[PDB]
Amino acid sequence: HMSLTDAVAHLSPERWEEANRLLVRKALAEFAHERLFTPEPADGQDGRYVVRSDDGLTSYRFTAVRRALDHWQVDAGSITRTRDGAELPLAALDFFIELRHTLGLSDEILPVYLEEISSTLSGTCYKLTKPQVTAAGLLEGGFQALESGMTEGHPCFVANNGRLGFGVDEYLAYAPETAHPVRLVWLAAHRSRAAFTAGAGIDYASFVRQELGEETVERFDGVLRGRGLDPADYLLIPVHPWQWWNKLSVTFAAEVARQNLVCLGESDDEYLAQQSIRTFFNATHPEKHYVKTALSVLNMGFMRGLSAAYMEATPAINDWLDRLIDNDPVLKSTGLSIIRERAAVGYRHLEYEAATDRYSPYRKMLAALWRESPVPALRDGESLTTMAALVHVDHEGRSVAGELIARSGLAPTAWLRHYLRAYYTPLLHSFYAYDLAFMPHGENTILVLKDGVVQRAVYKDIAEEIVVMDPDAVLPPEVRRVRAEVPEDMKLLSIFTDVFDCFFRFLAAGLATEEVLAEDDFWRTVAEVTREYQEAHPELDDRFRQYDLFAPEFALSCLNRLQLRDNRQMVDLADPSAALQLVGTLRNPLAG
Amino acid sequence: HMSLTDAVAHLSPERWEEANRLLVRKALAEFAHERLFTPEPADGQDGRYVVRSDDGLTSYRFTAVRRALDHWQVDAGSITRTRDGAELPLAALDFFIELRHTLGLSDEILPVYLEEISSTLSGTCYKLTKPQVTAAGLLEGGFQALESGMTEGHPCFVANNGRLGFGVDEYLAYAPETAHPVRLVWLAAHRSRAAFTAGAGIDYASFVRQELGEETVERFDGVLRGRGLDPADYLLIPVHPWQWWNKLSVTFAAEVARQNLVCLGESDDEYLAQQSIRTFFNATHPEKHYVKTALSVLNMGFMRGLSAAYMEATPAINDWLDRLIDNDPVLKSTGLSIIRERAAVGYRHLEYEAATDRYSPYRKMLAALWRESPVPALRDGESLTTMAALVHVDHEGRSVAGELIARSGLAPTAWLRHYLRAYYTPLLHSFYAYDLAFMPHGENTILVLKDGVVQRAVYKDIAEEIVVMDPDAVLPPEVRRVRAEVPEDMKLLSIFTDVFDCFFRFLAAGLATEEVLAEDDFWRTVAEVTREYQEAHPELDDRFRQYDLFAPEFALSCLNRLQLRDNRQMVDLADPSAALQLVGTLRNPLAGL
Ligand SMILES: Nc1ncnc2c1ncn2[C@@H]1O[C@H](COP(=O)(O)OP(=O)(O)OP(=O)(O)O)[C@@H](O)[C@H]1O
Ligand SMILES: Nc1ncnc2c1ncn2[C@@H]1O[C@H](COP(=O)(O)OP(=O)(O)OP(=O)(O)O)[C@@H](O)[C@H]1O
Ligand SMILES: [Mg+2]
Ligand SMILES: [Mg+2]
Ligand SMILES: [Mg+2]
Ligand SMILES: [Mg+2]
Repeated sequence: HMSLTDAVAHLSPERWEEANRLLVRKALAEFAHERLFTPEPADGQDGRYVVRSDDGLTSYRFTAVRRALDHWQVDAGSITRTRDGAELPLAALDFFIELRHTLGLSDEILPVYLEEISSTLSGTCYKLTKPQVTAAGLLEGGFQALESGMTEGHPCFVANNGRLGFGVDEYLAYAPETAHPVRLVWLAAHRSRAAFTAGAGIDYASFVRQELGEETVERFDGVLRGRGLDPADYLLIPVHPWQWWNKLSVTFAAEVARQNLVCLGESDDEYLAQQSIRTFFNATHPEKHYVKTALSVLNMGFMRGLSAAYMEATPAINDWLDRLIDNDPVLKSTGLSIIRERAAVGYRHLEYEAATDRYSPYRKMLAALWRESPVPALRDGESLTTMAALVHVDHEGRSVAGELIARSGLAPTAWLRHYLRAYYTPLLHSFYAYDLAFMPHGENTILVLKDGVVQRAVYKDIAEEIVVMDPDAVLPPEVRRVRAEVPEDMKLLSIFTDVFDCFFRFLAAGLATEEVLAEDDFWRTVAEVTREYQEAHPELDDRFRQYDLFAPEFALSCLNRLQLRDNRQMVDLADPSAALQLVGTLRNPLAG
Repeated sequence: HMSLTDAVAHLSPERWEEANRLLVRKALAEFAHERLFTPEPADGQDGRYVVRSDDGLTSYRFTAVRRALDHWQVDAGSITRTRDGAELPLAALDFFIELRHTLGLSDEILPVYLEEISSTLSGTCYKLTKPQVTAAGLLEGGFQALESGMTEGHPCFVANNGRLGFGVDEYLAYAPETAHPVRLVWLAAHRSRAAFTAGAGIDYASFVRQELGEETVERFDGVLRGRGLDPADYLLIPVHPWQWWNKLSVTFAAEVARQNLVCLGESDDEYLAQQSIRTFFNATHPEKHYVKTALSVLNMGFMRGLSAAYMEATPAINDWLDRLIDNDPVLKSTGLSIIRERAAVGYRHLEYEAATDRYSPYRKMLAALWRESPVPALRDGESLTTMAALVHVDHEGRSVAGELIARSGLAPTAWLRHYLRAYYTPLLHSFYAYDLAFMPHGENTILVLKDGVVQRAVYKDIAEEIVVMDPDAVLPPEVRRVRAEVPEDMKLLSIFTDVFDCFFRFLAAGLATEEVLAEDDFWRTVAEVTREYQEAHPELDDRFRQYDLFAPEFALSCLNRLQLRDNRQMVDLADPSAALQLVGTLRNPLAGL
C-alpha cells in the first residue's frame, strides 16, 4: 500500500481542481486565438465573455484581457460553468466532450485525446506537489533546476504533456519535471543490422572511450566475449529503459534471442530527462554528450521514436550547418552557435522493414544520437537557461524574463534588444540570406546569460528540423534532403508563426501583464531590430520586398487544430505544410 | 545488469530455434486444416508435401500424417525452407511476411500480428527454460502444477499467446506459465459509480468478510476514514496490478484524484494467474473464490477487459443455469456442475461512456467477478485438472490422457467412455432439450479424476458465453439476453465446431499418434455415446432428425481466419455468427460409425 499509495499521492481533490481550472483557462484562451469558438461579450458586465457547449445549454463565462496577435489572457479565477441555471465544477474532460463537435474531435480520436488531457492534468498535480520556487530561486538552482522546473510546456498546445505509454510508476521515474536520475540501458547491436555514423572529427573507438570510460567498455567487451561473440562485430546503442523493458525486449525478442542484440546492462553515469522527455543530460558529467533516445510514447502530436534510416544523414547536416554559421560574418557577430548532433547509431529491423512502409513507427524503435553539451563553451560568469524559462511565471506572478531584466539593471527595451540580437536576428539572416528555417521554439533554444543579460543563443534539434526552402538550391549530397517545396506566401510563416505568434505573443503579453514592459514598447523594439538588420544589408532589398515582414497582416496558422484533427501524426513530415490550417489573418504588430 | 540480463535469459538462440520450428509446424498444420493453402504432394515420397510463399519462390517442405477432420499432423523435425536454390533457417516472422497475402493479413494488421507471434515465441522460450516434467509429474504436482504446466494454449489459434501490453518484467510477474504469486490491488469505488451484484444467498458484508477477513476489512475501512470518507459510500473492487499501474491510475486519474476511486493497497492472500491470464486462483486459501479481473491487454482475438454493464446480470444468469442443471435428471446423472459466478462488481465511467460507443474497450477497464472454487466439492481420492491437459504432451511424447488411461488400468475406449459421459453427454442434452450452447473448450472445462478416471465435469465462464438458440424462448427477464438468433443450419455447429473440430480432433489424433487408441475406435466410441443418449430420449426424436449429428458432412468453420481478418475483435458479439468463415465441408467421422 505504501509504494502503491505514494505513487498516486499527487492526485488529490484540491490539486485536481486547480489543474482543471488552469487547463480549462488555457483551452478557452488558445481555442479562442484559433477561432474554434468566438467568445461573445456577456449579458451584464463589460470584458466578461461566454463560450457555449455544442448544444448551447452549458455556458463557460470568464473575464479576459485582449492583447496583440489576438491573444486572450483569460483569468483563471473568473471562470464559471453553468447548465440548467446551476453552477457545475470545472472539468476539462467534460469540457472536451461537451464541445466535441465545435473542436473537431472525431469519435476515433476523442477517447485518446482525453487520455492525453488526463495525463497533462496529472502532471500538473505532480508539479503542484513540488516545492514552490521563485524565478530567482530557479536561476540560483541553475540550468537543470530551470529545465526540470518548467511547468507550462508548449504554450499553445493544450494537450501538450500526454506521454501516453507511461504507467504512473514510469511517469514518476522518467518525466522531466520529476528530475529523477535515470540510468541508460546499453545494447550491443550486430553490424549486419546496425550502423554508426560519425560526424566530422569523430572516431568510434575514442568516442566510446570518452563517453563510457575504459573500465565500462572493457566490462561490455567481456559480456560479449562471455557469450562467445566477437566484440568487433557489434556497435553500442544506448536505450531509454522504458523502451527496453516495454518494447525492445518484447517486440524485438527475436533480435535479442538470436544475439543481433545483446543487453549489456546499465550505464554508470546518471542522466536527467530534459523537456523533450526522450533526450538526456548527463548529470554526473555535464561536459559529456546529451543522449537522444527512441521513445515509442505519444506526446504532443507525434510518437517519439527515432528513425534508424535518418541517423545516417544526421551528423553531416550538423557539420554543414556548423560550417555555414562559421563562415558567415553576420551570424558570427551574433554569437550564434548550434550544439551539434555529433554521432548517431541506427538499427535496421529487416523483417519489420519488409512488413511496413517507410513512415511506420515500427522502423523508429531503436536508434540514438549524441549531441554536444553546451557547458564546456561557458566563459567566466556565464550561465545557461532554456529559452522556455522566459515565459515561465512563478507562484508570485514573476517571470524569469522579468527577474532577469530586474537583476540586469538595464532598461527593459535594452535587455530585450540584447535578447533579440542573440535569438531573433540570426533567424532573419538565415531566412533572407539562405532560405533557411529552424523550428526555434522555447525548447529548441538555449540562452547564455551573463549579468542577467542574454549574451548569445544556442540552437539544437537540427537535422530533424531545419528546412532550406528552395527545391533547386545547390547543396552538398548529404544535406540535399533538407530541401523542401514551401508555397511562396507561406515561407515567411517561419517567422510569423514560429516566432511571433507562437513565442513572442506570449512573452510580450507576459511582460505587459507583469508590468515590466508595455506591448507597444516590445513590438517597437522588435521592429527596430528588424530594420536595424535590413538597413545593414541593402544587397537583400529585393528579398526584403519579396517577403515583407512589415505587411499589415499575415495568416493565422492554428496549432491545436493540427492535434485535434490527427492526434498521432499532426503533419506528414514528407509534406509538412499540407496539414497547416490557416484560418483568416492576424494584424501584424510591426505594421506601425 | 543483473535484473536486466536475467529478465531476458530465457531468450537464447537454441530455444528460439526450437520455438520457431514448433510454431511454423503449427502454422502449416492449422492453415492447411483451414484451407488457407493446399499442401501439394512432393513427387517421390508418400507423406511429403510442399507449401509456397505468395510469390512462389520460397518453399516449405515437410512430412505429415493425415487424420480425420482434415487434421494435418505435421512433423516438426522434417520442415525445411528453401529459396533461390539455398536452404534458409526457419523463422515464423518471415513465414507470415512471405505469406501475408495468402493468409489475408492486411497492412494494418500484419505488424501487430507479428508482435503476437513474437510474444507467443517468447513464451515458448520461457516454457523451455522450466524444469522438464512428465505427464505423471504434472499429475503428482496437482491442480495448479497442471494449470501453469500447460504449454500449448488454444490448439487451433497459431497466435494464441500474445498478451500484448506486458513488458518482459510484467510477463515474468503475471503470465500463468511462470506461476509467480500475485497480490491483487484493492480499490474503494464510490457508490455513485460502482454497483455490487450478489447471487442468491450472497450478502455483500459477509461476502467481503469471508473473502478478506475482518482484519483487512478494518484496515481498508481505516484507510478510508483517514481520508475523511464514510466507508458506507464505497464498494471494494479487486484489480489486476498491471491494470492498476498502467491503466486505472492514468486513464482514470480523474476518478482517483476526486476520490471516486481510492487505492486501498494489496491483498494478503497470494494468487496465481490461470490459463485465461486475467482470472486468479487463491493459492493461500484454495477454497476461496477465483477473482476474474479486467485486463486491457490483447490476447487471442480480444482485449481482455471486463464490461461493467454486464456484471449486474451475471450472478442471476448463473443462478438460473444452476437451477436448470439441478432440476434435470439427465444432467444430474452425468454429475455435471458449474462453478458459479457468485458475485460481480462494475464501475460505470460516465465520461468515457459518453465519449465512446457500447463496444469500446474504455468501458471494460474496471470490473471484477468472483467465481466459486471447485476445491470444496472434492471427495476422497478426487483430484482436478483442466481439460486442456488431455491434449498436453510432455517431453517424452506421453499425453496426460495417456498417463491417466495407463494409471486407471482400463481399456482406452472404456476410459474414454467415462470421460465422454461426463463432458460430452451434457452438451448433447443442453442442445437438444434446451437449445443451450456453451463454449466448452479445454480452458473452460475442469475434470474431476478418481483412480485415473473422469468422474464428472465442471463448466465455467458462464454468463458471458452461454447462448440460448431460440429468440422467443421463455426465460426470466434478467436472463433473456442470453437468447440469440442463430441460423438453422449453424446451430449444431455448437457441437461440430466447438467439440468435434476444435478439441476431439486433437485428442483423437494425439491418442492415435501416441499408439494408445486408434482413430476409428475413438470416433466409434463417440458415436456410441451419442446413441446411448439419443435412444434414452425418444420423445426428442424430431429434434434428433432436425439436427442430425450423423450427417455425412458439416461445415468447416475456420478459427485462425477470424483472427487474421480482425486482430482486435475476432467476432462482433452482438451478432457472433456473422463473422464466422465457413469454407467448404468436412467429412463427419460419425457418419459411418
Ligand atoms: N516549452 C516547450 N516548447 C516546445 N516544446 C516543448 C516545451 N516543453 C516541452 N516540450 C516538448 O518537446 C517536444 C517537441 O519538441 P521537438 O520535436 O523539438 O523535440 P525532440 O525532437 O523530441 O527532442 P530534442 O529537442 O531533444 O531533439 C514535445 O515532446 C513537447 O511536448
Ligand atoms: N487450451 C486453451 N483453450 C482455450 N483457451 C485457452 C487455452 N489456453 C489458454 N487459453 C486462453 O483463455 C482465453 C480465452 O478464453 P475465454 O474467453 O473462454 O476466457 P476468459 O473469459 O478470458 O477467462 P475465464 O475462463 O476465467 O472466464 C484466451 O486468453 C486464450 O488464449
Ligand atoms: Mg526539440
Ligand atoms: Mg525534433
Ligand atoms: Mg474461459
Ligand atoms: Mg469468456
